[PDB]
Amino acid sequence: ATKAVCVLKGDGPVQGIINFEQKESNGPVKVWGSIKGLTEGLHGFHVHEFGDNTAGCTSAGPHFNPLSRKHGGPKDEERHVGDLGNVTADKDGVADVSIEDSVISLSGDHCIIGRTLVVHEKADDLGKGGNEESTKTGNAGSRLACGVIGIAQ
Amino acid sequence: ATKAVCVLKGDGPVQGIINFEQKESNGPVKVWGSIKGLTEGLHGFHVHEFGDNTAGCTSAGPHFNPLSRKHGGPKDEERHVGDLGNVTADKDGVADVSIEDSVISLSGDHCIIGRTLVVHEKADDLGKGGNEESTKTGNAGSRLACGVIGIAQ
Repeated sequence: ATKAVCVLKGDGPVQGIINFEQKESNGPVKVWGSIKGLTEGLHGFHVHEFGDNTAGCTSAGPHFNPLSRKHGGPKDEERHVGDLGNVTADKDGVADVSIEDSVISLSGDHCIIGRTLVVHEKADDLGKGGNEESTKTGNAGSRLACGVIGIAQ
Repeated sequence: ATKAVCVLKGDGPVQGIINFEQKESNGPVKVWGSIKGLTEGLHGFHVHEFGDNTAGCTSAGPHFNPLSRKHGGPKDEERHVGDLGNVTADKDGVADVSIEDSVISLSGDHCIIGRTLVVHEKADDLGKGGNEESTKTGNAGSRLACGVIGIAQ
């Protein structure tokens, strides 16, 4: 109900721990932790629809988008619920993740508990990449690491 | 007809996939799948409280026991919510799993979405093992594999 955690793993060296915390049922979720094993630069950071890892990260399915809008960035009006933008890996990289968000929730309808958090191959282009798949997914590439979002102590 | 799914993994060689389905919001949860990597015979099979995999299966914490009951078998009135009994490995180390259960839920106070399913080292003795531990954990021993229970297609 108020604190959640995701452990990120996949086929290569990308791994990390992401914590979620919601002080109040209608306020923002704080999101923090870190990821290592990343190429330097920007990586897409999304909640996808299914907490399903039967066949790797791909079974998590598409972006979590229960309001059925177009893909944008976290500060856009038009975005998926799961559009948490990009995280920035440093040169050792290492992304230190520190985010607040008012669309995702740990309770109710937009609830992300039991869904999959994914860190992608390249930058999320945020709807502004000028082709079809940019408006659907932001061309962030392949799924380097994922993890089902679970109830934390 | 809301569905969930769990992929089990641990430090050893046990692996499998478990599905849950609760076709109507009040009544039973079907649970089926398969698990390999086991020793012949009986293994404790439980829902633990936290969907927290940050230190492996240890971080899932204790049995999910929102009503503070004593450990028992899935057929008892006196049982943890998480008490699903034992699954059974044949001689090749394979468990076919076809429980149906009416204490766990995919909604409400007994919701197990985003918590952790664990398969144990030893048989669960169902609280009839005659020591203090039989009645806290069933003496099922080590956590061989676990995963977070997530939302499925």
